[PDB]
Amino acid sequence: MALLTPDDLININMQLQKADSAVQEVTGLDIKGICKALYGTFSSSEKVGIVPVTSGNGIIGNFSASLHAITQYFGFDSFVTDMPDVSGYYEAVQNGAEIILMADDRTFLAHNLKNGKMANNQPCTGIIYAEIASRYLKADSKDVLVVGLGKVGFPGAEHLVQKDFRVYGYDADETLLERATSNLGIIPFDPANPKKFSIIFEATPCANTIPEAVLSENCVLSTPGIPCAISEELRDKYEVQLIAEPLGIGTASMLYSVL
Ligand SMILES: NC(=O)C1=CN([C@@H]2O[C@H](COP(=O)(O)OP(=O)(O)OC[C@H]3O[C@@H](n4cnc5c(N)ncnc54)[C@H](O)[C@@H]3O)[C@@H](O)[C@H]2O)C=CC1
Ligand SMILES: NCCC[C@@H](N)C(=O)NCCCC[C@H](N)C(=O)O
Ligand SMILES: [Mg+2]
Ligand code: NA
Repeated sequence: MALLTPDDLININMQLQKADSAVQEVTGLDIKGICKALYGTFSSSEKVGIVPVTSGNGIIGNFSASLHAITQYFGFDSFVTDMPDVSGYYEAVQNGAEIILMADDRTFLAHNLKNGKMANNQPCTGIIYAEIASRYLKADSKDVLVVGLGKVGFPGAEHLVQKDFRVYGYDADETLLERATSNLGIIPFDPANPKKFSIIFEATPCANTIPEAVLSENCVLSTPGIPCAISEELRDKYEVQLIAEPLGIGTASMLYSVL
């Protein structure tokens, strides 16, 4: 279970600002602009109730506080309930929450009580990070490499295929790889004979998943994964334009997806 740790969420504002500027530099739009382009929707400072959950491994330090800052950053009227779990859910609804935002170890959801729409963090994160990669201004071809085809990677790959991109996929689990290639029609990437990419989407909980033989100078690496798919040196060597942020972007995707 590759879950957030409290230290991933240290000064979430500075992380989200730098990611926002990176998205601006890469796509020409900010995270808000991406969300608008994706869902055709906009914020109206909605009231979102953040409910801490003690289920499974329990409350993660900085989690509900980071969600508060993220929602505030995107101009939402958010609050964290005093009580957790069902008691916290009750408090949220009582205090006039329009969107409930809550997570256990397997599901992080956003539920708009007004319109009945509900978002899952995994597909929402996959779609937005793939969307950002796809909107790279300085891309010469529609070739996109996807590494990691799990709960985040598969929806992201699907989104790229549906946008008529040439999608190359790899996953260390070949069951998931062969199940992805048949269901999506993606070209199975072979690391034995690689090619260079200008657009790369990685959704893996591991480091060093993107080899040097895959990189081209100024390429885009869009990755929600923790830690970093590429080494510090390989990032400098190829001046890789990096889109990586622990919570805010995927949360923005969830919120705008239910508006
Ligand atoms: N930054 C954000 O906003 C968010 C980040 N995440 C992170 O994204 C990552 C992926 O999440 P999920 O897709 O739910 O996990 P998952 O386990 O469903 O998918 C990960 C996939 O990557 C594959 N993989 C692992 N190591 C690999 C390697 N060395 N080479 C190729 N493939 C490899 C696995 O076989 C698996 O299919 C996790 O690290 C998670 O913490 C998740 C949600 C939001
Ligand atoms: N990466 C974006 C966050 C989704 C997921 N990767 C995760 O860490 N889920 C665990 C969250 C558990 C929250 C906890 N129950 C709390 O309320 O603090
Ligand atoms: Mg994110
Ligand atoms: Na990774």
